[PDB]
Amino acid sequence: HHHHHHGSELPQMVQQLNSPDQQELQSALRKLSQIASGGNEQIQAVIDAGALPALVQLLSSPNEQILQEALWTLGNIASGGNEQIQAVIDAGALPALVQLLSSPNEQILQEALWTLGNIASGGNEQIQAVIDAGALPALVQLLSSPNEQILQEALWTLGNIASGGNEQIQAVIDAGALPALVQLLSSPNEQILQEALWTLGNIASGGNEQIQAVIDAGALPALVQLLSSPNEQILQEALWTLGNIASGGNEQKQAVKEAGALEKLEQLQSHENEKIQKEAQEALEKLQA
Ligand SMILES: [Ca+2]
Ligand SMILES: [Ca+2]
Ligand SMILES: [Ca+2]
Ligand SMILES: [Ca+2]
Repeated sequence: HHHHHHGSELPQMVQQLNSPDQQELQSALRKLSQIASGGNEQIQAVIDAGALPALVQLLSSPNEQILQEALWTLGNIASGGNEQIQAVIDAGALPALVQLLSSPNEQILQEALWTLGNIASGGNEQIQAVIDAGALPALVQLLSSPNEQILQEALWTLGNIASGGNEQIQAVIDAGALPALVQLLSSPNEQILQEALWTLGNIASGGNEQIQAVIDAGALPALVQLLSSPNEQILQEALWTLGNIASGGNEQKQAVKEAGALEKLEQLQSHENEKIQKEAQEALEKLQA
């Protein structure tokens, strides 16, 4: 695409977000979307022309075509810099997004989850905003969803929250994530297993309190069993997750040994796949530190 020195064209587009001509409205919405799918400089032009408050307000539209595109514009803006994410938060996006997590329209629901995930990919300030807006309860509930597509989205958003500081991880734990995540570890669906492990491993990246909650919820037997998975990605993920657990205190280390991990970690050091050899030796190092 093409360079454009954004002048009064943008502000006029933002104003047409109010147009009673839904054709003119949609047209402007699409152009704002396209611009926000560019780099940070383009994203910044959209923010600086005042688009955010009107986009956020469109999240209460009863017109799904408008709503879905505004959500998409917001999600793109939130895929930029932390200060861009923070502009979306300041404009009031979070409560409207959290509301949408109860939508029975799976397209809107996915898009809200996606937008939330992008906001939660920012710094700990952005993550804390998501927690404070009350997103956790809905996210945790979606862990029991029979909808694999919604489930993966929810898992990615929770995983993002769980990659923050220890208190942010602890909020995820306090909202009850762990039992549903532990149960996912018995899924026959390896794609789900991979996604659940990404999220659980982040939780296990916390401090000893957070690690002990993982052990308390029953994670270890399921993890240890996945060290025999024939899928090598899963095998990698479970090593990574166990290593994180292993890096805690003596109490945490002892739990890992009691669950039988030590012997498995040792054999996997010789695995054919180098990525596994490396994850295994690094998990063993953590345990044995
Ligand atoms: Ca409608
Ligand atoms: Ca539906
Ligand atoms: Ca299904
Ligand atoms: Ca399977």
